[PDB]
Amino acid sequence: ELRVGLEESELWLRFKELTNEMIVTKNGRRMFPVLKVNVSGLDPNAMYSFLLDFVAADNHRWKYVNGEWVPGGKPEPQAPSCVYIHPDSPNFGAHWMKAPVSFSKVKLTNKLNGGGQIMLNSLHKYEPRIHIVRVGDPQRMITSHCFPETQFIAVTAYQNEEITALKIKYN
Ligand SMILES: C[C@@H](CO)Nc1ncc(Cl)cc1F
Repeated sequence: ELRVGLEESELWLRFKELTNEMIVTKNGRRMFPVLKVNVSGLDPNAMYSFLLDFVAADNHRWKYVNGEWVPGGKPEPQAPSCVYIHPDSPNFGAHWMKAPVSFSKVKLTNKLNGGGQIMLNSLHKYEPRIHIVRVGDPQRMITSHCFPETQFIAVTAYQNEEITALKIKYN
């Protein structure tokens, strides 16, 4: 059976407890924690690409008021569909399964200024999603996994001082 497991799930849960925030900038900002997954049940002999995108969680935006995240108004129109290709792509099943797959280099941005960055709307909540794409497949088989522990609100600046502190503590 294909199994894609979240690495460092208890680290993600420490952030999710506070409501996780990721900074978006013009030139793009790397995530902490980094999304890392373990993989079993691929064909070790087959070739696959790993893709990452971010799914909008809500039909509204958020705002931080009196130390609480609350519904913050109607959403901005959906960010353009940005997909990040894991740089090891394409590679053998054996490659993806021998050690956790790390998306350490993906950058989150609030400006369409290229560089393979992911555009997100500030004060909107997103859920990372990984796609495994089989190479040379006439059926173009794709598998998609979502990671609920990794949900975060995109921000231009940290709202929760506990997130500011946690980001310093664990990074
Ligand atoms: C939070 C802590 C709980 O034992 N777990 C982790 N902490 C930090 C790193 Cl670098 C990775 C982890 F997996």
